[PDB]
Amino acid sequence: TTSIKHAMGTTEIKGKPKRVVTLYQGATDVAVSLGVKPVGAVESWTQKPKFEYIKNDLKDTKIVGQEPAPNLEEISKLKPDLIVASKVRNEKVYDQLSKIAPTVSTDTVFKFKDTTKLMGKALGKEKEAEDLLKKYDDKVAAFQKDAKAKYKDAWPLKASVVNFRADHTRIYAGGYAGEILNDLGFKRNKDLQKQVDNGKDIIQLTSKESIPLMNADHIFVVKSDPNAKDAALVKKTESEWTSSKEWKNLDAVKNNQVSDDLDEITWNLAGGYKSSLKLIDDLYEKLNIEKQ
Ligand SMILES: N[C@@H](CNC(=O)C[C@@](O)(CC(=O)NCCNC(=O)CCC(=O)C(=O)O)C(=O)O)C(=O)O
Ligand SMILES: [Fe+3]
Repeated sequence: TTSIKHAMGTTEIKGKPKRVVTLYQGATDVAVSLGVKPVGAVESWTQKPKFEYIKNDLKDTKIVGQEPAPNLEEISKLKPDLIVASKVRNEKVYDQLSKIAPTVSTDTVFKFKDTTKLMGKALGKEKEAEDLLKKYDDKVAAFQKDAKAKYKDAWPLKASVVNFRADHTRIYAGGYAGEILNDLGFKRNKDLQKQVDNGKDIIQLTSKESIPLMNADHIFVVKSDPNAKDAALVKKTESEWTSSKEWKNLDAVKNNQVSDDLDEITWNLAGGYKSSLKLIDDLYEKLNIEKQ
């Protein structure tokens, strides 16, 4: 018996759970990373039903529905002994989830270190979770060293992560990639940092007049809108926004310091442990930083 304090209250787990259902992408990733193949998982946001990078670790994992509204009947049918939920997706059905199986919840879906710690405790894989996080911390420390070596007096760089969607544009100031960049020592322009300090993670922008909020020494562009009915609309948004005088006046744009066509799965959708290491690898490549 283990008692866990989490985002939605306290949960008693009897035993070492062996049948876990993961209700957000990162939880699925973390379960696999901890050596526990979920019996059930929400479908992937793209490459449905299972992201290519992980699907061979999810063979026989049953799909329990879409992350915004998983199918409680399908979860029930799996006879899970642990459900991993989030307040952001599942707050309103948390009691219903708890009637099926002990359910633990993080606040959101993208804080993969919190997911890893919580799931480590819930699964009796605390030592495994610690080793995963040590590996990430090591990679972060090495990146900071290599970045300082390349950029010298210009380190730290300011970064922004700009996401073109079908009908608006976002800045992932925090969120999955924004928090990782923060770990890596990248900073934000003062106005963007003020948004973060005010508790904003993901900023939705509706006007090209807001483009200056994106200003940075380097800009990472992600084309992603999983639930758009028309994939072409993301490209239309990118075309319109990147064609504006505002975009052309950004520091990174002027200096040819924009990384375009980044993999949305690595940069946002997967949400998990494995992608964190991959994102850091991407940065060595896109920034031409010697792993020295
Ligand atoms: N967007 C759509 C489709 N999903 C995505 O594209 C991925 C993601 O949901 C991942 C994420 O990390 N969301 C942040 C969760 N925390 C919140 O505060 C709610 C924000 C939220 O999910 C939203 O406002 O869209 C994303 O939006 O990046 C949705 O959600 O069905
Ligand atoms: Fe979303």
